[PDB]
Formats: sequence, structure tokens, C-alpha cells
Amino acid sequence: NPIHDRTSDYHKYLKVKQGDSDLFKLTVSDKRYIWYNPDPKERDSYECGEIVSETSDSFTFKTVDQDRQVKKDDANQRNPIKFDGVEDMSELSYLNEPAVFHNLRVRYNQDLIYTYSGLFLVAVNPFKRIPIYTQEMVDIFKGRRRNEVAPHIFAISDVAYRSMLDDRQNQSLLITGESGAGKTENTKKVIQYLASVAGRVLEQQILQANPILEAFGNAKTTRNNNSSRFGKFIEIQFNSAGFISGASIQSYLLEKSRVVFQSETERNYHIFYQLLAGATAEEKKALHLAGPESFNYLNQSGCVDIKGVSDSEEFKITRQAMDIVGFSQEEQMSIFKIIAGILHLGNIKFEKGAGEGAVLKDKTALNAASTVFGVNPSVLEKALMEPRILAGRDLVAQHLNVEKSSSSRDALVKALYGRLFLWLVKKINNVLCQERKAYFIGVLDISGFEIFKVNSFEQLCINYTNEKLQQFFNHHMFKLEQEEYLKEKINWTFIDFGLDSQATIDLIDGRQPPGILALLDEQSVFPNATDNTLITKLHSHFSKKNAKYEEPRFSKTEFGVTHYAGQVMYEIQDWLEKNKDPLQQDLELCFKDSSDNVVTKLFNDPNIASRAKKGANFITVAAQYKEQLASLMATLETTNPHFVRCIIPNNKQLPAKLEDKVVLDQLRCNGVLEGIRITRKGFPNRIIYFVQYRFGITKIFFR
Ligand SMILES: Nc1ncnc2c1ncn2[C@@H]1O[C@H](COP(=O)(O)OP(=O)(O)O)[C@@H](O)[C@H]1O
Ligand SMILES: Cc1cccc2c1C(=O)[C@]1(O)CCN(c3ccccc3)C1=N2
Ligand code: VO4
Ligand SMILES: [Mg+2]
Ligand SMILES: [Mg+2]
Repeated sequence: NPIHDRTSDYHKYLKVKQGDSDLFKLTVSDKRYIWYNPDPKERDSYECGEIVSETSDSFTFKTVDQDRQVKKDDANQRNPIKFDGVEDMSELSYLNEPAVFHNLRVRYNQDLIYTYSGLFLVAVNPFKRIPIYTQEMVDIFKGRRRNEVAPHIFAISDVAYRSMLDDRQNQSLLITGESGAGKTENTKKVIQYLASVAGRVLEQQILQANPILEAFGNAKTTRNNNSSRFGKFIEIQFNSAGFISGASIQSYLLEKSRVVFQSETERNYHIFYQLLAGATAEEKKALHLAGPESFNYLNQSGCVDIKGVSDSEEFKITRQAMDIVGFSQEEQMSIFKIIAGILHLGNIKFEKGAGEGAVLKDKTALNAASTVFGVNPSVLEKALMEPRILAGRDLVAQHLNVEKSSSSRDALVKALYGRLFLWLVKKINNVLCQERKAYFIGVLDISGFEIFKVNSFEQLCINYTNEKLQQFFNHHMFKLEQEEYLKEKINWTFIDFGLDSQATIDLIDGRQPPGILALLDEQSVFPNATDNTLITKLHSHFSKKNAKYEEPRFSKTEFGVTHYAGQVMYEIQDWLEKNKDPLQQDLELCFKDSSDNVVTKLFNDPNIASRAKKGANFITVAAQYKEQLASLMATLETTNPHFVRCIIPNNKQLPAKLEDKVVLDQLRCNGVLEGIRITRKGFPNRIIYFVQYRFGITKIFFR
């Protein structure tokens, strides 16, 4: 049994190393210690000081360098060192910030990235490979109770699986974290584990879905070299016997704007680099491809390579995944034609004509795009610069200037890419959905909280999604838990854990009074609206009124929202157009006539191509966002949730570099210490009267 065998890999990689006699000496010491701030300005930078004396209300302790005094009520005592490395921190004698951080630090120093924090798992990103996810590791966890084995993402996965069987109830695994924290990597491990322990081709296809989604939906940002630019909820489906019977991927709104623009040092989606790097000699000839430097959509950020990544090798992996999932050779070629055509479209250079209208003097890129997409270049050209619209009921050809022609070209590109992405997901789902499920375990992997030098509409929706997920944790850990105690009248005094995202949520998504998204929508159908009338409206409603909103004095085009994870300043430029998400009908007519079997589906299949109406306007992105989020939240409320809190160690994507204030900020806004306290102070288990304890109105509550 590897669990008891101290030579095993399990012991080596998942267990705290045996301390030595010098450490035993320290462990049985009568000395007592405190965590203190050498600099009272720097509340997150702690050192250890020996407590040398005490009064009834104070401690005196030595500093690393001198003696200081502190009220006992303000003291962060250090735990006896026998607790250092503890697997479940609800066991600590002293639950404070530097103690919780210290335990995570001891474990992390030994590459022990997983730690329990009472009922939920904490996962600190190692930023290096640790060999704890082999089949041999999977096999050790299979069937084991949480307290029988070391902390691991596999153990929580197994717990949910047995709960699903024993309780005949759907489960969810909700993996939280800021950008780069490890949500996607842990999501993949859960799927790996479930497919293995409950498996019977289908399993291999479930796994191979991932390189396809990542190639098209992930990109280098300044926060993560492999950032998910779309959120997903993966349902792993099980029959009544508990075997895997299928899977379904709900994908959420994709950051389409990245196709046409990337900030300095970032990349576009990985697939662009993968094609250019990995294509055959005359794949490249057939698609008129050159290197990334030659394409406007890949040559702006100054970054075309990711350290440690071979895009040509990744392309091979993407294509192998497409084969396994079952995309035909013709389908793959059309996918790649769409990618190439998008790059060509980006190379179209509109110029001023004799008048205000734009012209295309060089048609090389137009012609190359049209050839690969299988559309008529003359029709495309007219649709870009001279699209027809109604004015009342009259049909009027516009003549767009350079900036509008360029923005229409970008709108086409983003629609092609977003529709392509939806089509990939649909094709995958058709393969993976082969049986009506009896049960599911859903794994949620959102785009995580993020802050850049410039934050736009996409960042607000992303950060709002993270705020809502944190609120879901708060609801389940604190609110529902105490509501139950209180309804069962079990002698409980209600505790205000001071974690409530409600104010920020209402600010963003309020309906009456209208919140930010509501006002955005109102401005979006207002014919005279501009990005300036929009910001003016937001300030008018919220400035000096809403405690989570700030009208900055340093800018006229930004507003601040205080999120659980910190204040973010949002730039309003392009929000009206981003929300309306327009696309000239004439461009759709052009592509509806494509000779390509995949391109034609993107434009004629209503599930991919149609857009809902709300009265006399197309549904806005904000309304679409809201619908998708409401849908997810409704599904989650039908499951039993399990939470995994991913924690990023630093903001450099480096191993062995745990940063105090980076980590402590997350422990605070995540509610980790609050979550430990409710575990300790409360009554986790209750049973209708069955036939340290509490008798309720209908149930016996226990610890
Ligand atoms: N458990 C892990 N083992 C090894 N590397 C990891 C682990 N978790 C995260 N990483 C590294 O951190 C990067 C970002 O993690 P990821 O899961 O993509 O973040 P996100 O939370 O943004 O989905 C990964 O690409 C990988 O290099
Ligand atoms: C998880 C989730 C649920 C509902 C909507 C979501 C997400 C998400 O996590 C996202 O798919 C990530 C990006 N995003 C988005 C992109 C552009 C504009 C607006 C939003 C997201 N929207
Ligand atoms: O960087 V992550 O968007 O995958 O949170
Ligand atoms: Mg991710
Ligand atoms: Mg600024």
C-alpha cells in the first residue's frame, strides 16, 4: 500500500517530508512566537518574533533585528511548529492571516500545492510540472475518503463522484481564481480522473476536445501564456450504474476582439501561430500564407512566440485531436481556410478615394481572402465599402470612409471567428452526446479575474462573472449554512462574515434602479448615443451615490468598480459598438454564397448565424451575457457544489517564488479564513430524526 509505504512516489510527492532530530528539538521547545510586521506600512510582510514576556493584555517579543509590545487582541500568534505542513488548516490552533499563509508556504516549499481549508481545497500554482497526476496516482485515490489520503484535486473529484452515486444527485466542481491561477489545469485533472475511474474511444475523445478548444479559444495575455478567453462548463455524464456515458461542453462568450487587436507583448489566438508554424509546404502555398510578421492581425503586439512553446508541435497535437474527435479531412482544410482568410482580411488596406468614401487600390489581400473563403471578391469589396441599408423603407448604398470600412472588415473577421468557434463546439458536442444522461458532474472553468493597463467591456463581463462566482461561494458557505441553523433553531448566534458582493453585483447588473449593463443597453438603442453620452450617464447615476463606483478625476472616459478582488478602472471607448456587435447584412449575403461547406454553415445555420430580437433591436452582447450567466447559475443551483480555490503565487509566472502580498490578497478576497472559521464554529452535518451536537426542530446537527 503506497499510502503507508514511505518509499512510494505518493509519499515522496504528496506527503510532508520527515523532520530531523534538530527539527524535533525545535518542535518540543517551550518557546512561543508571533507573526509581526517589521514595517507597519507593509501589513503583508511578516517576520517571526519570539514572545519573551506577557502582561494580562500584552505580549513583548524580539524582532529579527529589538523588542516590541502588542495587545493580545491584536496579536497574530504563530502556531506550534508541529502544525507546519498540516493537510487541513481547520486544525490550526491559531487561525490568522500570516499563520494560514505560513502553512501554505511550508507546503509549497516542498511542492505540496494542495491543502484543505476545512471543507474546500486550496491549490497554489507551482508554475512547473509535478509528477502527481500519473495513472498510478489516479489509482491510489480511487474510492478513498478525503481523510484517508493527502490533499489532491483527485480526492475532491472522487468525493463528488461517490456523492453523485450515494445521493443520486448531480454535482459541480467550481474552480475559482484570478487569471493564471490554475483553473484550466485543474479542470483538466478532474476530467482525467473522472474518465479514468468511471470509464469503459469516447473517453479519449472527451480528453481530445481540450487541445481543440485551447488552440482556438486560448491566447497569451500579460497574465497567462495560456489564458482562456472563453469560459466553459463541462458536464461529464454518467449512466445509472456510474459509468461515463458522455459529455457536453457549454461554452460562453468568446473574446472575439482579440482576433483583430492585441496589446503589447500579447498574442492572438494560438491557432494562428500554430498554422503558420506547422502547415505543409504547399499547405502554405495553397493558403497564400507567409510568416506572422506579414499579417496585421499578428504583427502588432511585438510577440509571435511563447517561451517553452513550439507552435509547430502544438499544430500537430491540434490536428491529431481533430482526427480523434472525427473532423473530416475536408472539414479540417476548411477550418484552416477560414483561419487563413481571416489573416488575409486583416491585410486589406482601405484608402481615401477622390471623395470621403474609401477605395481599395491594392486588392491582393482581398483576392487571397476571397479565394480561400470561396466568395466573390467583387461582391465582398462592395459589401465592405458600399454596404446597402434601409433608410426608412428606402434601400440606400452607403460609401464608408476608411475608418468605417476598416471597422466593418473587423466586424466580419470577428463574426467569422466567433461562429467558427461555436461550430467547433457544436461538432464536438454532437460526438460526445451519445446517450441521455442519468447524472452529471459539471466542472466550471471561467475566464478568471483580470486587470490590465486598459480594461474594456470584456474585462467588466469577465470580472463580473468572477464576482458572481465568489458570491456563490459566499452564499453556500455562509448564508445558506446559517439560514439552515436559524430555521432549525439550534441556539446559533448569526455571524456577519463581512463577505457580501451584493453591492458590486447590483451596481453592474441592477434592474431597478438600473445598473451599468442596463444603462449600457439603454444607450445602445438610443440613436443619438455616443461613448461620451454613455460615460456621462453612468457618472450621473452612480458618481458620489454608489459606494462601489468611482468617477475618476484623472480621466473623462473611465469609471471605477470596486470588485471583491480590487478596484478596476474601465475605459468606455467602443462600448456602444461592442454591445451592439453590428455586422452589415450585405457581408452576410456575400458569405451565404460561399462555395465552402463549412463557411456556408457559419452563415446559413440559424443556431450559429441567427441573432435573437428584443423588440425592434437585435439582442445586445450585455443581454446575451446576462442570459448565459442566468442559465449557468440555474444549472449550478440544481447541483451539490464542491469548491477549489486556485491561488497564483506571484505575478511573474515563475516557480519557487511565493509572494506574500500577492497570496494574502487572494486569501482575503476569496474568504479562505472565513471559510475555515464557519467549518470550525458550525455544524456541517444534519439528518431528519437517523433512526459537539445540536437538536434542531426536525434534524440532529453534528460536527
Ligand atoms: N497543477 C499545475 N501543474 C503544473 N503547471 C501548472 C499547474 N497549474 C497551473 N500551471 C501552470 O500555470 C499556467 C496557467 O494556468 P491555467 O490553468 O491556464 O490558469 P487559469 O486559471 O487562468 O485557467 C499553466 O499553463 C501552467 O504552466
Ligand atoms: C462563465 C461565463 C458565463 C457567462 C458569460 C461569460 C462567461 C465567461 O467566463 C466568458 O466566456 C469569458 C469571456 N466572456 C465575454 C467575452 C466578451 C464579452 C462578454 C463576455 C465571458 N462571458
Ligand atoms: O488566464 V485564465 O482567463 O484562463 O483565468
Ligand atoms: Mg484558463
Ligand atoms: Mg489609465
